[PDB]
Amino acid sequence: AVRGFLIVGNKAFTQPFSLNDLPGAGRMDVLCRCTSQALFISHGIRRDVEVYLLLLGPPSPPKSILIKGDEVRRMSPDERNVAGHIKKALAVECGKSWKKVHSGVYVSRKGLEELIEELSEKYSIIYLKEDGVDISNAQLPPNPLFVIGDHEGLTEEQEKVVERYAALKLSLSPLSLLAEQCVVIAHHHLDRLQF
Amino acid sequence: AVRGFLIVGNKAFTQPFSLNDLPGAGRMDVLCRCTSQALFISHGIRRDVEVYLLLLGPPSPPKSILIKGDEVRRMSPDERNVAGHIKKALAVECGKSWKKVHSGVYVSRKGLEELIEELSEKYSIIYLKEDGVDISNAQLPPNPLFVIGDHEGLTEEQEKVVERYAALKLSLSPLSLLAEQCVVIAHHHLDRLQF
Repeated sequence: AVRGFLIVGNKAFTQPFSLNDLPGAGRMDVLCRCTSQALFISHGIRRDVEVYLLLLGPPSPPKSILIKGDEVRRMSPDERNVAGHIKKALAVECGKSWKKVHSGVYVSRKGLEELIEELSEKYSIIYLKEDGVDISNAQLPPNPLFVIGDHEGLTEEQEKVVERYAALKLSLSPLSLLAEQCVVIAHHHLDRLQF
Repeated sequence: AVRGFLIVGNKAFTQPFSLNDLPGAGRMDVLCRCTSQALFISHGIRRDVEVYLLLLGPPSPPKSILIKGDEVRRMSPDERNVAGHIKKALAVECGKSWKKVHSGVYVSRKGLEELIEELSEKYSIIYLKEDGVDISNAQLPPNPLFVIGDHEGLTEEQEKVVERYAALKLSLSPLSLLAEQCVVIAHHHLDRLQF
């Protein structure tokens, strides 16, 4: 059983930015919170988790970041710490394939379609949206990857791409929630089944 | 129907602090994350929510902060923004009575005993802890206040204070979660009943 998350940051900056203004770097703060809630519990990191971030803001999009839970060595749940990792990744020259930035953090210039095609080899892709099938009326696959939009949500064209690969489109709440809330609630559903 | 959260920051600083190091201000970042997750959803602020933060760290404890979802303006879900509200509150001279800092944000020198006593007039107090009964084995009231410990949890003495007033002690997950994850899951339980 592995668990994955893909968070799509349409405005998120694609070069180093100020750690003192996360919302100013194309709402990088959203991506920080999703990463933190995907990885951390009280005793430490979920070692079966991977977090994939797609950053489509200026000035050099696309960039993708992979944070591998079983490989991270120095990370804490606060936004500034997570942003420091992202900032380092955005400084690195890279191509189409994953390039290691430091322990458990990789970067590449993969866009949405390349990334979703690759992930579908490892994960069953689940698109989380408010109007999906209720998650409790659904049978979850063993290796879910949850695709989640940012503070604005996926664009129409991006949804068409995701839905080409998505095994399920699922709702987790009667309300429209923050991206990182969907992360927490997804993990909760899975923890109930597992533990 | 109203919803309340009391987050107990046993180490959290009680005077203005540096905004670049939220964990270093006695795990102030935990308090910021819980406040954000208590208040925000994708459309904005939940107007039936109050967040109470109890800060017991140096140099001048106790101090407590009330943020009223129905009144607060100019708040955003990122930690640094919430930190900025707290830092303003921590600068205000106050006594035991709630003193207004700015719209929807009040500060006082109430400790745990005083807060619990006051809160018990408006809310049914629920203590969230990993070893309580599962939230599914309980009927929640229409006016829950959820008491949640910080990074390290409530002391035996503080638990004694809370149990004098608490209706229920409930677990919401088979794992030990971050404090703000408890906030999200508590909201999710209530949302599913309400909406």
